[PDB]
Amino acid sequence: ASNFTQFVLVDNGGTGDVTVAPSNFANGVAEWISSNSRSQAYKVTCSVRQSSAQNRKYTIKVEVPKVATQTVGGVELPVAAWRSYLNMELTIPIFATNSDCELIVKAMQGLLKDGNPIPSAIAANSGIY
Amino acid sequence: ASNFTQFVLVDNGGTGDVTVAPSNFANGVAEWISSNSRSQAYKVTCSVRQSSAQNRKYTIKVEVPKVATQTVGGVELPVAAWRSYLNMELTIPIFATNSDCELIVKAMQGLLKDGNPIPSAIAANSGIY
Amino acid sequence: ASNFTQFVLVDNGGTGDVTVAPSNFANGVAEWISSNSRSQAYKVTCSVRQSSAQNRKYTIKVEVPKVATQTVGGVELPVAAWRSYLNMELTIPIFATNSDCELIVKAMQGLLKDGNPIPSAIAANSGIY
Amino acid sequence: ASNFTQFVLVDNGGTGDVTVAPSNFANGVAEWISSNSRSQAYKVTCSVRQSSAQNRKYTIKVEVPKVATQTVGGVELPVAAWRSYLNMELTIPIFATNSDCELIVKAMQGLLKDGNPIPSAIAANSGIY
Amino acid sequence: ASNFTQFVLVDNGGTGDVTVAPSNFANGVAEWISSNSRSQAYKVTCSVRQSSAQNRKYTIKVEVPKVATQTVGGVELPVAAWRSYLNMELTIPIFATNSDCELIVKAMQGLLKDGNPIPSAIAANSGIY
Amino acid sequence: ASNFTQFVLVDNGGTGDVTVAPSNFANGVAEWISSNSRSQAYKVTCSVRQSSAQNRKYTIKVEVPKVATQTVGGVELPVAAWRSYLNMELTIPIFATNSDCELIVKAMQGLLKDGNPIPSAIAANSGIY
RNA sequence: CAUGAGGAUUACCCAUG
RNA sequence: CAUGAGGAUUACCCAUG
RNA sequence: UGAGGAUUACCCA
RNA sequence: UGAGGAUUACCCA
Repeated sequence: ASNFTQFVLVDNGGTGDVTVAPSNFANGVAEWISSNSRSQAYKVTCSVRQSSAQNRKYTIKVEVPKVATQTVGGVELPVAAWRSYLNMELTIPIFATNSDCELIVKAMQGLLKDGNPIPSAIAANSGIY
Repeated sequence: ASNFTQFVLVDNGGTGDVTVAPSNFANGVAEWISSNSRSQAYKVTCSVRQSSAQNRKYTIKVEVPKVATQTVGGVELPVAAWRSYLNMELTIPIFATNSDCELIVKAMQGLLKDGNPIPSAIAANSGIY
Repeated sequence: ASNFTQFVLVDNGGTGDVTVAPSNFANGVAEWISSNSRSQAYKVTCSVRQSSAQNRKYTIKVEVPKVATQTVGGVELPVAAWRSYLNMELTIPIFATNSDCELIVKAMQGLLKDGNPIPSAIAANSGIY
Repeated sequence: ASNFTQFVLVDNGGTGDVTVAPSNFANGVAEWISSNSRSQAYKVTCSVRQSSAQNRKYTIKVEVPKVATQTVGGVELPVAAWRSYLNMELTIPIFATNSDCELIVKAMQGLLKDGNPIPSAIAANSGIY
Repeated sequence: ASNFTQFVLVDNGGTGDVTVAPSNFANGVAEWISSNSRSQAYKVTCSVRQSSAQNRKYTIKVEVPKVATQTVGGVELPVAAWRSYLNMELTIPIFATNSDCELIVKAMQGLLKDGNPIPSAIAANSGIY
Repeated sequence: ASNFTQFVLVDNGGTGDVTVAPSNFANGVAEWISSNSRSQAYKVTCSVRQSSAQNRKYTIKVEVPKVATQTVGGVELPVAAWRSYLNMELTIPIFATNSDCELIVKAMQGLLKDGNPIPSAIAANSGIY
């Protein structure tokens, strides 16, 4: 095995799909980027640490860019108008079994499923009400 | 267009599904919890605010109970041994359109899609390798 | 759903019934008032807080007014001769299940049921003996 | 006209009813408890005093045991995990007549009547939303 | 029950209507935002407070943006060329009954009805004459 | 041509309508007063000024009185028990066309339309919830 | 290390304990 | 935050730890 | 308080 | 400027 593989970050039905690939593991931080100039790339990082005597903490970060072409010094450069940042930390007690962890994963998937409250608000630029 | 409704957090296909329902709205912070004691419940909270002049920021928190060897309705100490905490912060620049936000949501869905690195690692009590 | 609804605070068989309605939720304090000038209204407030790592505390307050018409500066104003205050705090351990909570509610209902000791003393301006 | 008699605190319609009986009268503070160990009993106390020149004040306290997974007659620690505390303070101006007081009692009954906001929220481990 | 809902701010028949939706209710300040880029959105805020012993005071604010596209360095962002700022404070004595408040509301609606002096002056970039 | 005319401030069908009429236009401040005792009259004032290089600013004020009769020493005078004070400022950039201004006006009318959040809260002596 | 509906130029910074 | 059969002009104040 | 100014829940006399 | 207070075209920081 080896779970450090490439995957589809943004799925648009096999056309214009943002796919991300392993690009670095320096300092225990797994990194993935899209085939772009480092300045316009989507970026995903992940790291696990034994945060406490009885806890493990996953730190996941995703960077979604808004690509643009900027003219600096009369020259065009590939760049990012702005970036959206997702920072998530997951703390799991060492007593959690694999089935307990599967439960956490499913919860996170259900949380963001199309049609549910939260993803609906985010996509509509509104709050929950 | 009220989106503060109950939804399925953990989907086990009809049987054993965990539904989470509206339970509090104090301070604009929406809360959903499962039908359990608060020590063993699945909890979800969400709020949005203008983090700065250039950004808006969604703060999403999830609490998942350790289920293996759990005693329903019992007193389980220490608390830190029986619960997992998910803390998500999503920063979005004010220039993001609904379309941009829809993409950001897809990115989050892709990150956690079944079979991808991150969720597979979490579910197996592993890191990246 | 949504439990923030109006209800009958004082029941006098559908005639002269004091009914109270949602009027404010600012700062996480749910408020209800009767259709009156803010100076002569019945008022009910409720708020929940995670008072401790292992406790939740409900703070409920009710204000019963004695309406009157006062002549100030040679002018008649709707006002309250005096007000009666009820302040109750309920501390529930996070380990209490829904059935445990139902038990608490029933206890509070039984405590105040017509004919029982306490409501009998209060209504007769006496103590318990 | 002695009103210090036993009464039904939790009514389950004949079967499983919790009766609470006189157990102490030290210092004019009336006490009622269920037929249990004092660590698992239902307790009720009540006293009245002239809080100030303009008011009288009833202090009512109730203790409700956590029943789910309870071991009858056993030693359950920590105490704070197995008990709920209700603390009620009722302030009544000396001008209140018996009629005024009867109304104040109805207000308290209405507040807790079955199906109303407050009790429904408490019973569901919820807040207002 | 709830009045912290979505509503039509600008009515243009049934199409091109500007709808503002709840977004935040932090610190007793309710906020509504229209959809899409926060940068080009309409904003409405409202709050009430006891300004003094006898008065309650509503503070309402509205922001009407002039939608435009900013281009700099060849990078274009959705922005607001400028904004129009509405700012109103309404003081109401606590002796006001619901009847009195309805009158106050009709006064405000009348002040701005089509054809009347003030809305006509504003709409025509004019003053009084 | 003139917009400094009489108009209906409060519309109650066709009878009991409150009409306000021009009374003064000193120092760029237009004033309207309802008929009868000045002491019990409704008042409306309006003025515009170049607040800065880019902005013009409207300042509008309305006074709703609570009609009452004052009696002192057996002498009765027509007075206002109290007054409700509306106070609004509207800032509009000089780049706003007549089209833009009409939009701003519709926004104000929409903000106060019957049934919408704000006018409903005010009319009910309530806040947002 | 812990906690923040703390911030960001985003594997880094602040406050608090 | 904790405790008071502490007070009130009642979502706020006092004493104590 | 202000027919006080705004980058708009901030700031000046 | 101020979800700053009013006896409301005044006044405070």
